[PDB]
Amino acid sequence: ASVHGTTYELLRRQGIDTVFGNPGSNELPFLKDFPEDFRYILALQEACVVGIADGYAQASRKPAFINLHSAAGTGNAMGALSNAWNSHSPLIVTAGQQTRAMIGVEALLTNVDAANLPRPLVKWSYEPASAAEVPHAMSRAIHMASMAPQGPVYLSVPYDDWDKDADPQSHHLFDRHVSSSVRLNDQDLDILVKALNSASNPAIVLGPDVDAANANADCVMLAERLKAPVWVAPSAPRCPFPTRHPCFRGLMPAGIAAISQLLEGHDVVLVIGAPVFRYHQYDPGQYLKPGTRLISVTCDPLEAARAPMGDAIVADIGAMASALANLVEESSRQLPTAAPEPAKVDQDAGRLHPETVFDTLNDMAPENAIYLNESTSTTAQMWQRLNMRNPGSYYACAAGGLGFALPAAIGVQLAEPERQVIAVIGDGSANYSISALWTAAQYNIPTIFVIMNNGTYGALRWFAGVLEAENVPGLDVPGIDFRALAKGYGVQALKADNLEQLKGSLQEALSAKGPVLIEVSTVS
Amino acid sequence: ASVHGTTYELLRRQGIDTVFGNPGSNELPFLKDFPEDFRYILALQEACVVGIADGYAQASRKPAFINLHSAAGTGNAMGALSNAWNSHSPLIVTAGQQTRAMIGVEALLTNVDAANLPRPLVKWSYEPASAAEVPHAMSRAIHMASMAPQGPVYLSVPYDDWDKDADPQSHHLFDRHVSSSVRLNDQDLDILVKALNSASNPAIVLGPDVDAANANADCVMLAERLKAPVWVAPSAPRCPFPTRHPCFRGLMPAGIAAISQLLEGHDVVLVIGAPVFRYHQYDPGQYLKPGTRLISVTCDPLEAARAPMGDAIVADIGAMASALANLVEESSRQLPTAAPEPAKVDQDAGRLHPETVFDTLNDMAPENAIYLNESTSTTAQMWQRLNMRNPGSYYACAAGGLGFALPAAIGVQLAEPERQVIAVIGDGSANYSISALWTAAQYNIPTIFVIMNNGTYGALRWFAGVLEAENVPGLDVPGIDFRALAKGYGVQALKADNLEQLKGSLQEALSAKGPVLIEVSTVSP
Amino acid sequence: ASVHGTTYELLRRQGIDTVFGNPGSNELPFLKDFPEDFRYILALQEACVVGIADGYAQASRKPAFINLHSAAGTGNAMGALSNAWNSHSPLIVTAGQQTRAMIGVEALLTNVDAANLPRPLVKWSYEPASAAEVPHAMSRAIHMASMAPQGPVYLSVPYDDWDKDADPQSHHLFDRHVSSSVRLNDQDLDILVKALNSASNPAIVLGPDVDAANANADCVMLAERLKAPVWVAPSAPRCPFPTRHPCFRGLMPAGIAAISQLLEGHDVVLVIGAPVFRYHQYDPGQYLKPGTRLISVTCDPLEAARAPMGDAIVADIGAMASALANLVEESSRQLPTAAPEPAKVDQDAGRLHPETVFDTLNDMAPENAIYLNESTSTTAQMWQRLNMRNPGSYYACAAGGLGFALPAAIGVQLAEPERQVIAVIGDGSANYSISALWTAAQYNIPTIFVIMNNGTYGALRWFAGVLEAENVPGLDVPGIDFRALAKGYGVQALKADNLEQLKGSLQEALSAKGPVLIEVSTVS
Ligand SMILES: Cc1ncc(C[n+]2csc(CCOP(=O)(O)OP(=O)(O)O)c2C)c(N)n1
Ligand SMILES: Cc1ncc(C[n+]2csc(CCOP(=O)(O)OP(=O)(O)O)c2C)c(N)n1
Ligand SMILES: Cc1ncc(C[n+]2csc(CCOP(=O)(O)OP(=O)(O)O)c2C)c(N)n1
Ligand SMILES: [Ca+2]
Ligand SMILES: [Ca+2]
Ligand SMILES: [Ca+2]
Ligand SMILES: [Mg+2]
Repeated sequence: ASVHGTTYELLRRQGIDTVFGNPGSNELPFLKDFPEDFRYILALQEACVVGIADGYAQASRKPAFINLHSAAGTGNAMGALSNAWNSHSPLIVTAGQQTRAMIGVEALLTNVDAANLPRPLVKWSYEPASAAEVPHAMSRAIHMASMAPQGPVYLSVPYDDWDKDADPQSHHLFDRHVSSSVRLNDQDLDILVKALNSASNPAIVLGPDVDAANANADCVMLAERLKAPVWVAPSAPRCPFPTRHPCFRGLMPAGIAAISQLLEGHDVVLVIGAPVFRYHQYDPGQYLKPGTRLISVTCDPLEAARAPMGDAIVADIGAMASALANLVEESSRQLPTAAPEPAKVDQDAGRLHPETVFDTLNDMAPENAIYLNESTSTTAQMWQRLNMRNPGSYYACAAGGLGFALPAAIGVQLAEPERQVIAVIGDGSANYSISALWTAAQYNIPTIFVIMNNGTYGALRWFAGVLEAENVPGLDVPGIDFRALAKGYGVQALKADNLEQLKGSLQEALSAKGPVLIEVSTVS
Repeated sequence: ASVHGTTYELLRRQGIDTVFGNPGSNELPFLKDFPEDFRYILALQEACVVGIADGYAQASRKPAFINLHSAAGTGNAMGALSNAWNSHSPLIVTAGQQTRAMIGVEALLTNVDAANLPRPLVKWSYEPASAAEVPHAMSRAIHMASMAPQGPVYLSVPYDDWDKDADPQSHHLFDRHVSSSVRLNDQDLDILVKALNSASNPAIVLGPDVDAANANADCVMLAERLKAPVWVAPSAPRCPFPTRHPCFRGLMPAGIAAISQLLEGHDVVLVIGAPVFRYHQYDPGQYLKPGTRLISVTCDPLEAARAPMGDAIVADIGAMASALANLVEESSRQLPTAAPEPAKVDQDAGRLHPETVFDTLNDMAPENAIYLNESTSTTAQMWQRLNMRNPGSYYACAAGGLGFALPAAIGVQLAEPERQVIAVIGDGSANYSISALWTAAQYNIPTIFVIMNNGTYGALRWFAGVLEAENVPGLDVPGIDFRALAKGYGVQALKADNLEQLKGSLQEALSAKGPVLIEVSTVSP
Repeated sequence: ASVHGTTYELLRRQGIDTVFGNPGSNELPFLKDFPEDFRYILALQEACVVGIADGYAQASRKPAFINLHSAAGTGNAMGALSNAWNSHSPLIVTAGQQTRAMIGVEALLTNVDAANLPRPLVKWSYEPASAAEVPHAMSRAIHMASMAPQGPVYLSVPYDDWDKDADPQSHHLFDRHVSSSVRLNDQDLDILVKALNSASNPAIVLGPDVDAANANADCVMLAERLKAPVWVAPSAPRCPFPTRHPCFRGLMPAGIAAISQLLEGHDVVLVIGAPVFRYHQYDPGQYLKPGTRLISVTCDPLEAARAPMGDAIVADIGAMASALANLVEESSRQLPTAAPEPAKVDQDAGRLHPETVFDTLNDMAPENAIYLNESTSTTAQMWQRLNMRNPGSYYACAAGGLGFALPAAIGVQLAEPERQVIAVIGDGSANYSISALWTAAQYNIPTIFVIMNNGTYGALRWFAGVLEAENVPGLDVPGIDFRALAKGYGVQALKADNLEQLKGSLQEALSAKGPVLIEVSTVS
């Protein structure tokens, strides 16, 4: 059989049946005779390709397969790869290389030093030394992406390899099962469980790997047993806990001092599936107060090594959450009281306050809606105001790289055609991957895009205000017509200048047949 | 003085007065107190930032300075950087890093292993070990970008460094003059000149570094003296020669066999300012036919090393072109035989043949117009049908990475406000960096964008055919309304469905005072 | 406190008390005021420094701390690092950098692009962005080296950092405990155990990570329960099983076809703590023969991904071995019968056959002796003739890089003062790290070095025969006097041109209280 045929067999055997791509000549010999059982999702720029794939992978909890064009295409996607690294997204990124005979002379489209291009943003990066090695290399990519801690990988393939003969011993690859579903040994796990049982005032902090593992329900049981308040770790890329459950306490501020203060008085803090911690703002202070001990369960050795405090256990989040939830004692302590619902903010007939927008989404959106956040200046409000009962309900750019949410929302909606996806996106952020709108239109993926238009890079303006930095250029983005941009790519567009228009647009969008963009006039 | 003050002084003293950027929090400490003698050019996505800066650098023939946001911003620009590497564009790329106190924990926005991120697409990548070193690092970046062979460099700076004290000895950096304007020693140069004078049937091949060096006029004189046919090297990022001058033979096809055939019978082939060669399609054959020797003059040791044939000389293209032009003897040989005229393809009343588009542009555009090309299936015809007689009249993505021409056209037009820029871009290519349109509107940069809309990735459909490849997905791009995209970003838009609308649209565009986009309905392949 | 004092405090708190180094001016600010609770072990060249630390780490089963001089010193050690990578040795490699103020001008002894220098042979490689970060970076280094899969790490430190003020919050690093002692979840472990219980003809293959984990005894119990033959995986850097135990079947040949033939008719092959597989010679064929299924337990995701056949589980070897050993049922099958004793080779009164050397060693050496192998051409014979009953009894260069055995034997002897270390090295290999001898002399480390002098690169000469390769230069190394070399570095030296002198030299050597080298005239 050919490398071509063997590789598609390996993919399908390993559960992959979709290719997210933007095509090129180095990739045609891979894409020719495209298997009918495979689906190809085209996007018009590679940041969009990767972002869609990323949303798909994250929501589906399985690897996604990407096909890019040489160095230029790979390059266009490297911002998106920065997010994917930080979210542990299992992405198999393949790029076409020139024919081996023309690599030496560096003909046009030659990916020079190809494996180094995507570093340091990939778990594994590789170009095979012969055509017959390609299926084995593809097998390595699949598993490296899929093993804890999950993340993106890179495979570069000379386009003349595909038509060559595959090693018949490659059949050994098709059905390999590789597991990293592991948990702490019995002896040490017992020691951990006793420490949890003995805590007089425990707290739990959850990160994105909990939602990726679908460990949310186990985490709920664990919290209910320990009678423990539950926080989301800072700079949250996903939502790992029902936000109206009694133990929930919200999103932790991304600051060193703020967090040690929040945790003051808690004798044991159990962190699951988070870096410790993804701080952001300068907020110097104590990592922890005396009296607080921290214990981290992470799937990522890199996270365990760099935590500035606490003990760490490196293991699968699914396996560990389930074990803990089922082993700890039911504490007789009082179950935490649910946090008070957010207070309504006075809204005039002027421009919308973000608080108003989120309140209104909460009232109108389905219970199983999925939200995406690319409105940096309104994240705190969004966390306080949306009731997210179910797993897989929130995605935001894990590395802070703009250009994630608009394409990722399309990927998520493809992964979950039964759950209404709603992407809330700043006017500044909307532009980075604006062409992804075309894929929603073309593939009939009915994502709803809510553009928060305040004419500025608002978070930046605020920060500038905090540093008392004057004469900063480039903070204002006037003069974009988002309804026209939507029409450009074939997506239905609506506008909302006040709350009542917001209500009507959301009503129309929820019921519309295709994707819908709503441009919302908000206050800076 | 602060690192901030010292850095800005270094920059102005080294001739930089423009920052192309898309700002972020790590860069705020650098952008604050923005000096009145600098201008900032904002663009909405980093591929656009770098593309605009790239066009500006190439047309102005001077380094351009860029400021991006950490890893994500840098990442978003790495396609553009791929082109800049191949074009030898002198781009100084700076990106903000987390405050040093928070790098260890890898706080959000931390550029991990920052210097490795843009490798291998940069001549130099670095993060300084202390705040006081920033100015020195910046100086290294300026000179690494500017020395032959020019190209992009990268510097990562922790945002807390800017307010720190700068080494007082930094002042020695301000007026540093570094030169690589060098040519072959007299002895060996004379041997080269003798070889040219002795050749019975010399041929000249010119690459983009000729136009970068503004050596075009010197190459014209060289070609005339030797009465030599002049090619442009394949996959041309620039135009190094007047395309209707009698020596001009055309753009070489990017094929090994094709090129060796074109050079058949030429005893000495002189290549100047090109890789040998930037082939593309698979065209197996001889690199050179027997009886033909090749001598390459390149500014780039990497090009000299990888050439599969020929002698090479690594030197400044400007200095070598000038010396050779003035040293070689005047041959009494006959000039090359006149090239035929391109056919006027019959045009019905419907969608436009690209040949029609190019013939019309060439009839209506000013003699000093500057074209950009990201209409990939139409390149051959474009080169056959446009008379480009002046230096700096053509730019195309040097690494074949789409998303170059649209922003680059804005930067070129910014660099040359007296010459009308006309960017010819396929409907597929138009999307990669569509948001650059906003920069043209906001700063009122009057670039003309001609979108060739055939509804497909035409060059890919063609290659799929040649390869006889069936059931290739993803080659069609229906359903994009470029007039609405234009409106979206505040750019005037026109539509041209036939020849008469094309003429009328171009006439209005050429008169217009701001940027203008024309969507042209072209024939489908 | 200073970065210096805070860093030594971290070191001691994390169990480190020994520094293996070859000093330089960038390192003097670190080495000054050397704590009284630490010892420094000097060697004269950096490949020796690392080899010795490597032997020490592997034997002690704990990380080893190393301090080298900038780029040149690091560079001299990079062959030693190749071996340490392949053996998963937990080595913390520190190197001094120029003072921060001079790095930009690239003063002499600046380590340029320092973190890239030891790539790709280290798990983590880093230069801190500030002095106050050094302790934290050291903590990262300690934990990245020590987490499964263990391996070498690199940390570069500008020499001016040590006298600067530390971060007061560094104290949170001192007592961090980081575990990767994990095993497969109960449900999937039960499935694995069932497969093993149900197999009709199992086989077990053990690699070096078994010996690293001190899982040998659990593996013995597992083999005994399952009544299964036990191989050692090819290219063995350690001995994971008692070699005269009845299940033991020896070292597998390092070939694809040789291995599938060995495993033919074994329905389930369980591999533990080995790559799958470290083949060497070209020996094309089937990875497995039909009817064999393979299950790999590895501590290393990179091993699991690259196996061309079988299933894998990525987990701690110690935890998994112990679990399986205690869960599997006692098979009714008959316990495998021990391998026949090695036949005595005809030995005349001249130069020694290697077979004769090993029998003599085996007959004279103490039961708890530890051997090291750097005699490539006699590896097979060695495994068959040395009775090794105990764990930690064998070390050979895991990446095949010469220069390991001599210094590593010194490290091992330092780690195991009550066990006699005997290094068997070829006259060719002896030279690569000859100066390590001095360290043994200076610290009175009583290793025994047996040099097998045949005046040629025997393995190469042989290979050349199988390649039918004529006119290969550089295969012969005549004219080396190893006794004078030993004397050169202060080590007592003996000779053995025949069996009789071999016996007497060995008796002397074993009695010796200091190091002893024995030059032995072997055939070929
Ligand atoms: C790819 C990328 N480029 C630049 C930045 C820097 N940055 C972070 S937030 C921000 C402003 C976002 O604007 P908008 O989407 O309007 O959100 P708002 O602040 O207005 O709520 C910018 C420019 C980034 N994080 N990622
Ligand atoms: C960033 C990037 N992505 C993908 C490609 C592969 N590619 C090269 S030409 C081409 C088609 C371009 O189509 P269009 O711009 O419409 O011009 P046409 O081919 O129709 O003349 C594609 C997809 C590329 N060169 N660069
Ligand atoms: C650092 C290094 N250099 C070169 C080699 C290649 N090599 C492997 S074995 C060998 C010869 C070893 O001979 P000797 O140590 O005398 O033992 P013999 O082969 O004679 O049994 C060589 C050169 C290597 N493995 N490592
Ligand atoms: Ca905004
Ligand atoms: Ca097209
Ligand atoms: Ca030998
Ligand atoms: Mg890189």
